[PDB]
Amino acid sequence: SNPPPPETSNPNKPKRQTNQLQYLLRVVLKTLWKHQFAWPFQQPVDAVKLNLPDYYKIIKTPMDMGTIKKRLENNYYWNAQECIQDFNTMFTNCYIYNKPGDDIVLMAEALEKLFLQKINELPTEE
Ligand SMILES: CN1C[C@H](CCn2c3c(c4ccccc42)C(=O)NCC3)CC1=O
Repeated sequence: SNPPPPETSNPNKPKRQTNQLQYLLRVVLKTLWKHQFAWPFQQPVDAVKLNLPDYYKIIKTPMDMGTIKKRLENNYYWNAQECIQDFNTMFTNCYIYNKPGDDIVLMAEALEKLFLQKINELPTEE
């Protein structure tokens, strides 16, 4: 079976709307989401349908862009570093779980290149 997804709603978690978080949605998430290699990353890994019974034995902090998109749209975060960490966890999980050089790793690398480019120009806090 699959685990429950990561949390995307929590009324007692303090949160904010900030210009850096707005950039993470409007620039970072949107750029990666529209990419031709986004599809395997647009929702939690479904280890049942994809026949990956060891996935959640190895990956203990799952993360995906569907979860990030919900967190950004629902104003889940306090700061941009929490969201940047989610993206980095997503990429790292893929490199940890998969065999080097597999298609999925090349896909992650292409998305990560764009991510790094956009994060390099994260705007100053207003
Ligand atoms: C973020 N995700 C979603 C992947 C699911 C299974 N899946 C695998 C590959 C792949 C390529 C395209 C689409 C799905 C693919 C692949 O190239 N090698 C084996 C596992 C595993 C992973 O970490």
